[PDB]
Parts: sequence; C-alpha cells; structure tokens
Amino acid sequence: SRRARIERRTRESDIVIELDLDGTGQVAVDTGVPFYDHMLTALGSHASFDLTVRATGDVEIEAHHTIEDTAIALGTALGQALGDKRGIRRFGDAFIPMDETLAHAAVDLSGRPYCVHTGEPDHLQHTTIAGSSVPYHTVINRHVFESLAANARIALHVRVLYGRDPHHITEAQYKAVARALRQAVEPDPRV
Amino acid sequence: SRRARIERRTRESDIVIELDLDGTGQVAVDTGVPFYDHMLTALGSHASFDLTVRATGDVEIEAHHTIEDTAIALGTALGQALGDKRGIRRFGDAFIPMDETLAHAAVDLSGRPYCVHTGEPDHLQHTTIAGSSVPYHTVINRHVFESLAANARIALHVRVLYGRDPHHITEAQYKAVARALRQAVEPDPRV
Amino acid sequence: SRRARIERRTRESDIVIELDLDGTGQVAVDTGVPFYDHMLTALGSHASFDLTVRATGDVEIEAHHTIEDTAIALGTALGQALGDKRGIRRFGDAFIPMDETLAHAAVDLSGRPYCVHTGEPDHLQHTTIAGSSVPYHTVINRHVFESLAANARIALHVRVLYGRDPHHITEAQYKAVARALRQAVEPDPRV
Amino acid sequence: SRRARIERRTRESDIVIELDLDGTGQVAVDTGVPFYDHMLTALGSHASFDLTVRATGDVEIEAHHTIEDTAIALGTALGQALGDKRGIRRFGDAFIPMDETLAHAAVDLSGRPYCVHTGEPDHLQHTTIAGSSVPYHTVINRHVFESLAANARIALHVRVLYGRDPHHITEAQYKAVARALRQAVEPDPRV
Amino acid sequence: SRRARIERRTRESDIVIELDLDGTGQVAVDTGVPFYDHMLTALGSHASFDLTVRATGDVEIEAHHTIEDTAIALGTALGQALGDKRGIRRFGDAFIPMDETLAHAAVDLSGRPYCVHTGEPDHLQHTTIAGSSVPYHTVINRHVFESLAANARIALHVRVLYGRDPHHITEAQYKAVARALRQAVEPDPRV
Amino acid sequence: SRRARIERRTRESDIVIELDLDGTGQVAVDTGVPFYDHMLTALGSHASFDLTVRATGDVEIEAHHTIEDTAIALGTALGQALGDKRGIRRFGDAFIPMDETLAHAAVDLSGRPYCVHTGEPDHLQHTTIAGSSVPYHTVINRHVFESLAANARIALHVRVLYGRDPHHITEAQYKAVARALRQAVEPDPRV
Ligand SMILES: N[C@@H](Cc1nnc[nH]1)C(=O)O
Ligand SMILES: N[C@@H](Cc1nnc[nH]1)C(=O)O
Ligand SMILES: N[C@@H](Cc1nnc[nH]1)C(=O)O
Ligand SMILES: N[C@@H](Cc1nnc[nH]1)C(=O)O
Ligand SMILES: N[C@@H](Cc1nnc[nH]1)C(=O)O
Ligand SMILES: N[C@@H](Cc1nnc[nH]1)C(=O)O
Ligand SMILES: [Cl-]
Ligand SMILES: [Cl-]
Ligand SMILES: [Mn+2]
Ligand SMILES: [Mn+2]
Ligand SMILES: [Mn+2]
Ligand SMILES: [Mn+2]
Ligand SMILES: [Mn+2]
Ligand SMILES: [Mn+2]
Ligand SMILES: [Mn+2]
Ligand SMILES: [Mn+2]
Ligand SMILES: [Mn+2]
Ligand SMILES: [Mn+2]
Ligand SMILES: [Mn+2]
Ligand SMILES: [Mn+2]
Repeated sequence: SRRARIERRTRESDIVIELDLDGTGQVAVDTGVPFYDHMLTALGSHASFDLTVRATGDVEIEAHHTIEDTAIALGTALGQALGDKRGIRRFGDAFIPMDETLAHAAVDLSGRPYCVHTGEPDHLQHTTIAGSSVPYHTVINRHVFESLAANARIALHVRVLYGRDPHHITEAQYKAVARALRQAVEPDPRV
Repeated sequence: SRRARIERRTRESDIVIELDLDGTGQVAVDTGVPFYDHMLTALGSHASFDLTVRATGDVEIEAHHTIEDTAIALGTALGQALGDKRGIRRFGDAFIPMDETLAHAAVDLSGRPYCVHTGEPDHLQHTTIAGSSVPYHTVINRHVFESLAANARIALHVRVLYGRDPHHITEAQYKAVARALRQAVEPDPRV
Repeated sequence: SRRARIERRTRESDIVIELDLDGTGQVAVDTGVPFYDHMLTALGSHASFDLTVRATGDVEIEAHHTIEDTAIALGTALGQALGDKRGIRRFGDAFIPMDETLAHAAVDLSGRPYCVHTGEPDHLQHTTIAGSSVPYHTVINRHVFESLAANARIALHVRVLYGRDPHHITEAQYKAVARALRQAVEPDPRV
Repeated sequence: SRRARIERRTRESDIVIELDLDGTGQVAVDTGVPFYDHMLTALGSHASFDLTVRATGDVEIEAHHTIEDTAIALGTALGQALGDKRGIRRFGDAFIPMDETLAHAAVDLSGRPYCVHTGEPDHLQHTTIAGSSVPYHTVINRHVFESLAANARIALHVRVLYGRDPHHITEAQYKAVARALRQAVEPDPRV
Repeated sequence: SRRARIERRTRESDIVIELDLDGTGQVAVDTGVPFYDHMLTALGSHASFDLTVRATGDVEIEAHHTIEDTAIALGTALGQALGDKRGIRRFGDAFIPMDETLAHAAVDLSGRPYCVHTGEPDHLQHTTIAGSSVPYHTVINRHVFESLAANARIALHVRVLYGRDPHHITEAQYKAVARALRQAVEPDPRV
Repeated sequence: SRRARIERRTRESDIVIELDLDGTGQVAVDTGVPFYDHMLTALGSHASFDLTVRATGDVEIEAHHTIEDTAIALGTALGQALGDKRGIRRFGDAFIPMDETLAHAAVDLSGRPYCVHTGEPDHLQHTTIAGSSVPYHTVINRHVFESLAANARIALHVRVLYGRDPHHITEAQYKAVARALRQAVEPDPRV
C-alpha cells in the first residue's frame, strides 16, 4: 500500500493531495489554474497514479504561489508514498514525442533532492498560455520540477531535445516526468 | 488479433503487405531493391512482427517509387493492425549501437502523423549503397520514415547521435524504429 | 545457467572472476584499488549479477595494470557466461542521474567488440580520486569500458550528457553500463 | 609452422581462408568483389604470406557483409597462425608511396585489439570504385582494418599522410598494413 | 664487447649502471620510483640491452633528482659502451602503437647531443602517475630524454603522434627510444 | 652486378657518372659546386653506393644547370643500374635527425616517376649557402629530388618534419633519400 494524503495550508494557498502510486490513472485535479490542472492530470494519468489534487490560492496575484505550493505538496506526497523504497526499480526514464517536440526525463529515487532542467527554448522564459481563466506562465515549468524533486527528495532530470509549440513543449515534459516516475516506482522483480 | 493485409496498386508499383503485430519475427521481404529488403527484414524482425512484403515497381527509373509506395502501404498496414489502440503502451523508444554508430527512435502512437529525423551525417544525402542489383540511395531514409509515420498516423522521431558507415547508420535507424514500435504496440499491463 | 569463472595471471597481476548473469546483486570485489572496488561493486549490483573479483597486482607502479587486467578478465567472463546468447533481449540501455550528472549507456551483445565513449569533461583526463590507499586516475575510465567491450565482444556506448563531480561522473557511467547490461542479458519473452 | 585454415559461415556469407605466415606471396583471392580481391591480393603478396581466400556472400545487397566477414575471418586466421608469438619481432611499420599518395601503418602484435585509422581525405567516406562487377565503397576501408585488428587481437594504426586518387589511397593503405605485418611477424634473431 | 659500468654519487642520489649493448633483455631496475623502474625496464628490454640500474636518492623531496641522475648516468654508460662507434648502423627509428597512442623515436649516434621532444598532449605537463610508493610526474619525460641524449652525446628525437592515456603515452615513448637505439647500435653489415 | 656509367653532354654541362648499387661508400664527387659535391657525397656514402661524379658546367650563370643535369644523369644511372629490379626490397624509408632538424624519405622503385617534397620551411625558397666558390641556392633541393625521381623512374617522397638551419635541413634530406634508396635496392631474402 503506497498512498499519502498531504494537506498544506499557507497564507497564500490551501492544498489537499491524495496520491496512490499503484493506481490506474484515476485522476481529478482542480487548482484554479486550468492549464496547470491539465498538466497535473497528464502527470497523474501517464504515471498510472491515482491522484486527487484540490488547491485554492491567491490567483488574483497570479498562478505562481498556487502552482509552486501544489508541486511542493505533491512532491511531499510522492516522497511519503514511496516510504522506504524497498524492492523498487528506483531508476526510470522516458522519451515523449509530441508532434514536433521531443522531451525526456530520467529519475533516480536516491533520497537526495536534485533537479537539472535543460534544453527548453528561451522564449519559454516569457511565454504565457492564456485562455478564459487564470493564465499559466511557462517560466514556472522549471520551478514545478525543482519543487517536485526537492520535496519528494529524488533526482529528476528533464530535457527538451527540441520543439517549438509552448504547449507541446510543456506537456511533453510533464508526460516524460510522469512516465519516468511510473518506471522508477514499479516493483523490481529481481530486488 | 492485430493483423492487416494491404494491397496498393499504382501506375508505378504493385504492393502486398501482410502484417501481424503480435508475431515472432517471421519475415519475408521482396521489393526488387535488395538493400531495402534487408532494411525491412530488420525492421520486421526487430519489431517482433510477422511481416510479408511483396512489391514490384519501376526500378528501371530507380528505387524511389517502389521504396516510397512500400513504406506508404506498410504504414497503412500498421495503422490498420493497431485498430483502436486500446490497452497498449503507446510510447516506445530504443537505442541501437551498431559498431561506431549510435541511433535512437521514439514513437507516440498518437493518431496524428509527425516525423522528425535528425543527426544523419550530410554525406547520406548523396550516398549510394550499390551491389549487383538495383541500388539504394540513402537520401531516401528520411522519406521512408516520413511515409511510415504519415500513413500509420503516429509520431516517429528518429535520431542519429553519431556514426560514419552509411550501411551502419541506415540499418541502426531501421532497427531503432523497429524496437521503438515493438515497445509501443505491446499491451500495457496497467491500462 | 549463465556462469563463468576466469583466472588470469600475468607478470603484472593475478585475477580471479566468478560471475553469474542471473544473480541478485551478491557482489564481493577486492582489487587493492578501493575506488575501483567501489565501481565494480556498483557495476555488479546494478547489473543484478552475482560477482566475486579478487585481484592483486603491481600497485606500487600505479593502479593501471591491475585495473585493465581485471576489466579484461571480467569482459572475458561476461562473454563466456553469455554463451550462444540464444533468446535474450540483446539490446539494453540506461540513463543514470547522479545529482548534477547524467550518464547513459547502450549495449548491443553483437559478438563484435566496439566501444564509443563520449562527453566526459576534459578535466577527467587528469583527475585523481585519492584516499588513504592506492588512488584511481579517472583517465582510466575509458580504458575500463574499452577492455570490457573488447573481451566480452559486445558494442558498448557510454556517454556523459553533463556533470561536474568526477566521482559522480565516474560512478554514473559504471552504473549506466551495469543497467544497460542487465537489460540486454535478460531473456526476451518473444524470442 | 604458422598456418591456419578458418571457415566462417553466416546467413550473409560463406568464407574459407588458408593462411601461411611464412609464405612467399602465393596468393589467390576470390570474394565476388573484384576491387576487394585486388586489395587482399596486395595484402597477401606484400606481407609475403601464402593466402587463399574464397568468399561468397550477399552482394545483391552490396559488398559490405562479404567484405567485413572476410576481414573478420582473415583476422581470426592471422591471430590463430601467430599462436603464442614467441620469438617474433612483434612491432612492424611501413611507409608506402603510391604516386601522389603516401600511407603508413604500424603494428604491435600485443594480443589486445585496437585500431586507429587517420588522415584519409573526407571524400573517401562516400567514394565508390566501380567496374563491370560488384563495386567497392571506400568508406569500408576503415571497417576492414578494424575487423582485422579486432579478430587478430593486434594494435593496427593506419595513416594516410596525404593523397588524392581513391584507388592509390586505398591500395597504399592495404600495402602498408601488409608490409608492417610482414616485419612484425618475422622471427627476431635476438629474442 | 660493448659494456660500461658507471657509478655516479651526488649529494642527492647514488647510482650504479651496468650496461651491455649486445644483450638479450636481461634487465633489473631499482630506483625507489616504481613507475620509472617500469619505464627503464621497458627501455632495457626493448633495446635488447642487458641492463642493471640501482639508484637511491632523495625521494622524500620527490622523484626528480633520482630520475634525472639515473638518466644522466645511463646516458654516460651508453656513450661509453658505444666507444668509437665503428661499423654500426648509427641511425635507428621505431614506431610504437600502444592501444590509442602512437609514438615514434629517431636517433643519430652523431657524438653531438641534441634532443627534440614534440607532440606530447599538454595535460602531461601536470599529470602524476601515483601508486602505493613514490609517484612519477610525467612532466619529467622530456627531462629524461634530454638527459639521456646530452650524456650519451647523440641526437634523439621523440614524437607522440597522438594518444590519451598518460601511462600509454609515456611507455610508448620509452619503448620507441629503446627500439630506435636497438636499430642504431647494431653492427651494419655493409660498413 | 648493378653498375651503370652515364655520360651526358649538353650545351650547358658535361657529366660523367659511375655508379655501383652494391658498393661500400667509395665516393668521389666534383661538380664545381662544392656544397652540392658535399650533398652528393653524403648521398653516395649513406646509400652505400660506390659513386664517381665528374661534372663541368656553366657556373658563371649559376649552379642550376650543372646541378640539374647532374641529378638527371645520376637518376638515369640509378634506373639503369637497377635493371629489371628482380628480387629487391623495392620499398625503403629512413628518418634522419640532424641536430634540430628531422627529415624523412620514402621510396617505391615502381618504374613510374613521381616526387612529392613537403615541409621545407619557406625561407629555403630564397636561401643561399655561400663559401669561397660557386654558391648553392636551396630552392634547387626540390628540383634535384624531382630530377632524380623522374630519370630513375621511381616514386620519391621527401619530407622535412621540422628544422631551422638550411644546411642541416638540406643535408638531412639528401641523407634520408640516400638511406631510403639503400633499403629499397637491397636484395629481399623472401622474393
Ligand atoms: N510562497 C513562497 C515562495 C514564493 N513566493 N513568491 C514566489 N515564490 C514564499 O512566500 O516565500
Ligand atoms: N509516386 C508519387 C510520389 C513521388 N513520385 N516521384 C517521387 N515521389 C507521385 O507520383 O507523386
Ligand atoms: N599490461 C599490458 C597493457 C599495458 N601495460 N601498461 C599499460 N597498459 C602490457 O604490458 O602491454
Ligand atoms: N553482418 C553483421 C555486421 C553488419 N551487418 N550489416 C553491416 N554490418 C550483422 O549482421 O550484424
Ligand atoms: N640535481 C641537479 C639538477 C636539478 N636539481 N633540481 C632539479 N634539477 C642540481 O642540483 O642542479
Ligand atoms: N637546362 C634545361 C632546363 C633548365 N634551363 N634553365 C633552368 N632549367 C634547359 O635548357 O631547358
Ligand atoms: Cl539522448
Ligand atoms: Cl611520420
Ligand atoms: Mn516561487
Ligand atoms: Mn494539451
Ligand atoms: Mn517521393
Ligand atoms: Mn547489414
Ligand atoms: Mn593499458
Ligand atoms: Mn560513491
Ligand atoms: Mn558492418
Ligand atoms: Mn591497383
Ligand atoms: Mn632537473
Ligand atoms: Mn605499463
Ligand atoms: Mn631547371
Ligand atoms: Mn655538412
């Protein structure tokens, strides 16, 4: 049984995460930031987690505090659900083509936080993905992955090999992180 | 049962493909272009497909029309054999060292055609691999992969990380595409 | 049963290797070069081999002859334990993040020796990792992998994508080679 | 008596080599690739070997598999004929001018395979030498020398100092390798 | 009879050399610097000298004084054993491949000291080869060859054509100097 | 018996050459150009030829016509003395250190004239070596070697690897050509 429920309340946001590592992709995400909900839904589904996230935060300022606090809490939930990590594969990686984009992630569930994020085109440091609700600044992608690795206490390396569309580039990275985790958390039949 | 038989007749060529995704490498290829037969035999075997290809075409002009038409028909056969794609891994990738060459392919069985082919040394845009029969112009490698992805309706990304011999460089790419497909078409035990 | 015992005596060193490909990481290494013992222990464990190495050699000169002779003998033991290679996956690869470092290895158990080692920062050609016993010159990493591939008769491609600490850079490569071998030697359920 | 007979049958080719190191240049070569026959005849004659090679292979694809398999088998025959290498010169080198070309080879019969091939003009990576039979792609020169060194288990270093004509450049290298071997295999009157 | 015994005592070191040019490789070297003993043992053996060297010196400072004084004394012993040089080949050269390294030396026994040492990679000016005893700084290679040429009163040209491992690069040069001397000191059957 | 006597009379010069390939260095040269006499005396001695050259020519103009005509006649004498070339080594090369200079020559007694002369420092295209008699312009070195190769009908490749003094640079090349010829003309005990 590899489950964790994390509640995180700050002046800026209120988060509840329920996570099961051995899920089948039963995912419900609601953070008030719909493009981030979309990315975390991709992450939960492609990782084959069961995952509920409910977050409310100060989106009148912008999405950053809610996005970061949610990734902190999700990271904590992952590190708590992994427990002593006995018997698992520990290493995982995945390539994700998404039309013109190719992204990759590799993970070591080592207990030492580390994140290296490389290759994202420079226009992503000032791109906004905007719809009819609160927008998502793609500069935050790096912060999401760093907050995840820091609080799960894992090494997470995320690379964009190439790509052009900012939604494809973002979504392929969240998917790659998701499939890398899925491989690394699985029981290893030889250990 | 994941099988397709495709017949494609044009003014330029006559093709029959019989494909089974759940094969054991039972492969017979005859296109009149023996180096291409060799590459498609590698592709069928390393993908663990059962695959028969019989093609006749206008090789007095050169191999291009037969090669492209065969890849179009093979692509169509793959997309037809995959059917609704329920329950499969969907993503697959593979590295293939071949002496000095290292190639890689990643696939997303997404239903949207896309191909990105990168890294092949520039001398491959005018190299000929010639024996005692119809020769094979390595410039056509890109067209084969694009025609495969376009007609199977999948994302296919093929990279040459490095290499020198044009037969190794070509053959390592066909093998990589083959092993990437093999992983992506397999049933996924968690979906 | 995929086991080999190799004894190799030269003027410079005396080596005994006992290797089992189908092990569970039962590893004991003693070469007189403690950082190399550490790397070969990583290699045996991450490959899920059972592996005993006992080497004594001319470390008053420096570690090179003992290190190389041991890798030659270990390579021979691998190629002997693999036997006719019937029914195995044959290809294997692995990414290994280790804090700031990311390394990768890909293997083809082809029967033709080949090694390509790329990306290691230039300071590793004159770095020493020194403790209270015989030191380890990281310039030797390349020679270890080449001697392994040459005597097992396999293609081994080892890459450092990036990194800074010489112990992380070294150890991530030995781990990557180890996990790539583990994948490639495994029985392939479809062949 | 320093003789070896090697038979090598693969799906791609059937090879028989009979080699005598202490010959007088009695050489008969028939591989189905007449420019390669010419180069191996040069090699056998300039090395003062007696050498018979008979190879048949899949030249409808192109010459590569027959060429490589023959060099593998010839390498094995050399390493077998050298036996324990007692009493020989061990090191050998030779310069070969051939009109505008100057090539060189150096050998160490060390028991550790190694090949370094440098200086060949870049146009040789896509040059074809074509007559009325199966052609020879000069990109294969490097692969021939590497396969020879790998299977004889010797260090072979081949350099083109300069040159322009691809037949002179190729033939001067095979001659240089041949004369370097001839010197290195000879009995050394002081050991 | 071409023999010399040289004793050289300084405040820093005490050296005894016994040299025979017409030897069979009977070599015993003990200087307190085991990697240097290894190189001088290579030099004596590959030159087909009989050579005893016994040196003790101030290795608490470092190896330099013992290494240089020994090469001075060995040079003097060579120049004394050559005597009037009547009837010898006088010129000698040798290429030495050592895995990835290729080194070369040429000699003229002219009676005028000269040394030109070129091609050694720049990292060798600050590389240490260290084991469990006194280490060897590869910056000293040049000084060894210069001291040898200066005291034997010969022209000695040592080149590294290419290479990477500092032990291979060093050892291939000492071997090349050794085989070049062996050729040059031999009786010339036509003079 | 490998001897030739050549007389060559032109409006510009009168030459007599007597050459024996199987000599012991009995050399007498008198051309009216004393530095050229010195170089041809080096050439005859280091080649172990017996060689008499007596030339008189229009040195009031400068040395060029006498120097070139003598090299033409000497070349003709070499090609005539070699006869059918049966049973000889055919290939020869030699390195010649001369203080700071290192030169090299390689020869193929092929019956096709060819000369490639490379590496000589650019100041040699306008250097004069002057004493109390007729001077020698070092620009002529290339013409001497080309005239030798053209009239003996051999491939001659002469290289200066490095050097500074024009007399050392010149003399080391003539010596290298001489020792390369000496090796190439010798009977080959295996053919
Ligand atoms: N919410 C955290 C971190 C943060 N605040 N603004 C942007 N990032 C804090 O208040 O320090
Ligand atoms: N066969 C197709 C595509 C094609 N024709 N020549 C090269 N490529 C056509 O006729 O358009
Ligand atoms: N031990 C082997 C290889 C080697 N020696 N020094 C460094 N590498 C030999 O003696 O040739
Ligand atoms: N014949 C060998 C090597 C090779 N195949 N194509 C080019 N080189 C094999 O099948 O792996
Ligand atoms: N031993 C000699 C030369 C030397 N001293 N330190 C480094 N080299 C001397 O005392 O001058
Ligand atoms: N002596 C020959 C060649 C020559 N003349 N001046 C420089 N070189 C002739 O008259 O052509
Ligand atoms: Cl990659
Ligand atoms: Cl050279
Ligand atoms: Mn923040
Ligand atoms: Mn989307
Ligand atoms: Mn087309
Ligand atoms: Mn092939
Ligand atoms: Mn070594
Ligand atoms: Mn460690
Ligand atoms: Mn090949
Ligand atoms: Mn020819
Ligand atoms: Mn000093
Ligand atoms: Mn050594
Ligand atoms: Mn002229
Ligand atoms: Mn002089």
